[PDB]
Amino acid sequence: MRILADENIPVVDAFFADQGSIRRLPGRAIDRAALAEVDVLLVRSVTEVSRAALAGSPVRFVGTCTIGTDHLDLDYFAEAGIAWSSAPGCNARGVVDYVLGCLLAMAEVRGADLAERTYGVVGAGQVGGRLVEVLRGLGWKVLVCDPPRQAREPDGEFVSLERLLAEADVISLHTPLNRDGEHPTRHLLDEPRLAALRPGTWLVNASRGAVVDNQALRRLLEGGADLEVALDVWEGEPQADPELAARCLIATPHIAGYSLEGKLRGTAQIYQAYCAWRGIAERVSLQDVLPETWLAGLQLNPGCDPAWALATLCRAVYDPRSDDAAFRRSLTGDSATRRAAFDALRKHYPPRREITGLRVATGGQAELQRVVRALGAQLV
Amino acid sequence: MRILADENIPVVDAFFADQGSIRRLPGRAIDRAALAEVDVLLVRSVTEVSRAALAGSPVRFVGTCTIGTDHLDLDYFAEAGIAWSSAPGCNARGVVDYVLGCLLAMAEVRGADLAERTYGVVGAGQVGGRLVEVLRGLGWKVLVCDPPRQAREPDGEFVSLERLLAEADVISLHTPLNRDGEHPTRHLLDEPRLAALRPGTWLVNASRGAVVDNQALRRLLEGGADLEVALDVWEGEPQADPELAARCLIATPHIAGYSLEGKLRGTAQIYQAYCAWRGIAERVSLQDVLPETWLAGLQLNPGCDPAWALATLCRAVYDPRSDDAAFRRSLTGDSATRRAAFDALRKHYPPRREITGLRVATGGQAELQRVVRALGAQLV
Ligand SMILES: NC(=O)c1ccc[n+]([C@@H]2O[C@H](COP(=O)([O-])OP(=O)(O)OC[C@H]3O[C@@H](n4cnc5c(N)ncnc54)[C@H](O)[C@@H]3O)[C@@H](O)[C@H]2O)c1
Ligand SMILES: NC(=O)c1ccc[n+]([C@@H]2O[C@H](COP(=O)([O-])OP(=O)(O)OC[C@H]3O[C@@H](n4cnc5c(N)ncnc54)[C@H](O)[C@@H]3O)[C@@H](O)[C@H]2O)c1
Repeated sequence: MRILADENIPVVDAFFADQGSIRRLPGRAIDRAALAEVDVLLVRSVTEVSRAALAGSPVRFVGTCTIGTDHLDLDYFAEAGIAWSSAPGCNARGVVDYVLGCLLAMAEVRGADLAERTYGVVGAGQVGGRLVEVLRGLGWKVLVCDPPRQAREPDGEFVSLERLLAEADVISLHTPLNRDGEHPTRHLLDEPRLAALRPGTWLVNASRGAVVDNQALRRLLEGGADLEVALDVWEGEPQADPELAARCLIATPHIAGYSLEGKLRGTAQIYQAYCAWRGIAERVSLQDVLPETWLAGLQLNPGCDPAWALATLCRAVYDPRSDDAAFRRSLTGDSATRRAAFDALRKHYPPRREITGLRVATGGQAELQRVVRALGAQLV
Repeated sequence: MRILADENIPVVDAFFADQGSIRRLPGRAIDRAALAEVDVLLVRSVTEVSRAALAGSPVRFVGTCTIGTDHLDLDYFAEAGIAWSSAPGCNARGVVDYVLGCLLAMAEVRGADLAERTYGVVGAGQVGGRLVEVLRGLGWKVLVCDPPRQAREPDGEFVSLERLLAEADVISLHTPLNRDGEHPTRHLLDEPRLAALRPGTWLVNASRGAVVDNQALRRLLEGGADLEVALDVWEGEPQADPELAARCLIATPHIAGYSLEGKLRGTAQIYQAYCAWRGIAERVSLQDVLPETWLAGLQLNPGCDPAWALATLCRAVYDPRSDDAAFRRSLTGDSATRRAAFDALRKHYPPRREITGLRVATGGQAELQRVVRALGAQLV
């Protein structure tokens, strides 16, 4: 089999070596001429995989993470007999860890009990759906806004955006950025909705920048709004609003998803679908390819306060306050240097693991076991 | 014996029930009237154990674990044949953990490598000497200023203040507050010394308030001085200068030494001293009253980044950023409110353990074992 991968995609050889020959090219340097001897194509959201792009090539499999099934010509793939993988939630778990870390920072500045908060998750797909089950696993109140999922799941309990805004004191956004369609999400949080946020409400946005009206948010905070704000995604990336950032509790350069696992999981998931398509057993796993974690595990004694355990567990793996500190330093120069620094932070992002990889002994304590399980960490 | 103790002194029964009667009183309510029926006196800093208070009473032993020995009339004790104990170092290690947490916070904001700093420790007694041992154990560059110790230990490695202040870019202060003598420490850090600090220098003061000129510090920081500052001790306590505090990376209500085991060790050391004075064998020990840790331990894999391990281990036990958050909130009301809120945080300080009680597995990696031993954590 003859493989072509976008050069940015890691660990292609480890997964696909015994599968045939691998060739690697830049994303936009992959066109009609390159595809002439390609059986399996592995791309990101840069390379074109449309009818125009693919017709006349021996391409039988298209694998990606960055592109959703809304932006793949699946009717064409069916027509041409091309298999596909749009690996769901390649970098999803990392975002869940980031939100948890933000909530911990927020609870700490405020002296708040996280368990008494009312959570509102807008968008409950790969990321939001994972967040929801952590929060609920801990026994916390979660309101879920997801109109599409509501229409397909008549038995589930969903709420409207305006009820969520009415009842939630913690909001986390996890929708795509849709300008059009049935349920548009650009400035889903506009000035009137942001201005109506009750004093002491918390907001996390690690979806896409333009889901929140950044300029309205900045002015609302400058005006003295009583809020806690964590933003991982900004309206003009790599040019984040520096006066908005200065008013955010947590401000990071679109790195929420940037776990070590999340960068390699994309390749692993494509390979799994590729094995499922070919009807072959998997020869190499994500585990096989991941380096050993730095923190194997942690032991709690059964007297440990559950809330204390939660904060200790999450922060031992990842505290976004460290990324926040690096981001503040990136905002010191002129527009041009801030932009370059934004992208450099993302490129040189340090090795960061996921909470699901942490092994936790609890000494058999039930409330501690509940915390480990809700987090998705491993009981040992 | 007939024991009287400040009602806030813990575990007096466990250590003293076998010795006779035990009475308690609030600290400030202890005077010569109250001392008529007392052989063994156990106090805190809030009560004067003076010539006027002790004359005619049968008090033969005095024990204390608190801030300094200024409330004790040590000359009179030597005169009157009164045995005593200040339980030296009872609360020392909590301050060490506090300083480490400050350095971690400071490195994170500045993006600094802790291993590249030059550390100056001014005062190397119970606290400073412990700090020095940690810093040296990690292989870091350390300067020690302690003129009393140097004069008595002339073959030691000591340096003048002037030179320490010129060479060090991280200064931590651990002297007493002395107005007079050959080496007075009131405003040891004054306008000209503070002004001549190399740009980007970190200053930690968890000794006593008036060792640093708070007003001069505040004006320098307002004037744009390139410095990081961590203060646990303030001129005017409980009335911290809020404009100063706002410019400190870390600001806390004099709680550096408020670890749970410090309070227990105080009584336990006093008992050990009491047993020597009475010439009896020690029966009760700290282990008899010490609660189990909440966090038993952490397991590191051999490939763990040493610098990451240091930060993770320290913070897993205690991060003073949490106390800083609670302290920021205490600074919101009027003068009377801030003063009372300062004391409320000290009186109701949450349970907090010591880094020395942490058990760490390292997979036999030498660089990691070095970090664990330097920290004084338990290698397993
Ligand atoms: N910051 C990061 O590092 C990072 C990392 C990964 C993903 N993301 C972003 O997170 C967002 C969600 O990612 P995902 O993988 O979970 O996507 P997903 O498509 O799996 O889930 C999105 C959910 O949003 C719902 N939704 C759509 N419109 C909505 C609306 N108007 N109101 C409420 N819900 C709506 C959809 O039904 C879906 O369930 C995306 O914007 C993605 O780009 C960010
Ligand atoms: N913030 C807290 O919670 C907390 C807790 C414990 C102690 N403290 C304070 O920390 C300081 C030290 O405590 P300790 O128990 O280590 O006291 P200690 O007496 O054991 O040590 C003080 C050291 O300072 C040295 N010294 C004296 N004058 C000096 C000078 N001019 N320059 C340099 N060094 C000098 C002395 O020789 C001595 O070695 C005290 O002020 C104490 O009150 C604060």
